[PDB]
Amino acid sequence: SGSGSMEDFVRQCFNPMIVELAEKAMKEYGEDPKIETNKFAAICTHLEVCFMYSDGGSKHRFEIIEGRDRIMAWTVVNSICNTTGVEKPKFLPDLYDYKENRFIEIGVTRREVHIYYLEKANKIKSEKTHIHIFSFTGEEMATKADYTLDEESRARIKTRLFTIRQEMASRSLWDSFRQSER
Ligand SMILES: O=C(NCc1ccc(O)cc1)c1cc(O)c(=O)c2c(O)c(O)ccc2c1
Ligand SMILES: [Mg+2]
Ligand SMILES: [Mn+2]
Repeated sequence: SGSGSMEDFVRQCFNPMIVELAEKAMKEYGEDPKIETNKFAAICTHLEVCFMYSDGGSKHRFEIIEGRDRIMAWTVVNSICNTTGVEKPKFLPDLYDYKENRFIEIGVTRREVHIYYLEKANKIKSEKTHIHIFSFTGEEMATKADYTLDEESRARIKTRLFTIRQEMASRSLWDSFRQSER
């Protein structure tokens, strides 16, 4: 699903650390980034958003969980759960917010935001993990309308996603990418 031109886009658009992590994640489930080029882009976009989000607040406001190998990710999670007393989640979240003492699940979707927010709530069971969804169109949605970051940090994620959409569109990759979400 997708072109070799989309592979070229991914390698040009995203920094090498994100690209390496994405290639590893895909190969871990027996998929080839040179074939599932759309999924390649989507994974890179989610990783980038998670990292941008973590740089959004104060110094070390957030611990990053996404992008870590599974042992280190759960080490981080178990340590925080042990230290703050918050409930152990059933699945790895993406961040932990020290200010608000909650885990965060980040979603990035090419579909409608309410649909994805609801899918996340169904998978999540923690009932205390906070969900924040972004789209490429500018939509944005969070649990209890609590958007965690200030407007300037969020606008800037939203702008980055916009930019990605536009550059894809100029390359005639957007339609394929848009429809490819599962
Ligand atoms: O599906 C996941 N892994 C398996 C897999 C990887 C690569 C492939 O090519 C095919 C399957 C996965 C794992 C995760 O740890 C997440 O953490 C995750 C996430 O935050 C999200 O906001 C959205 C999806 C997420 C999805
Ligand atoms: Mg994650
Ligand atoms: Mn996520």
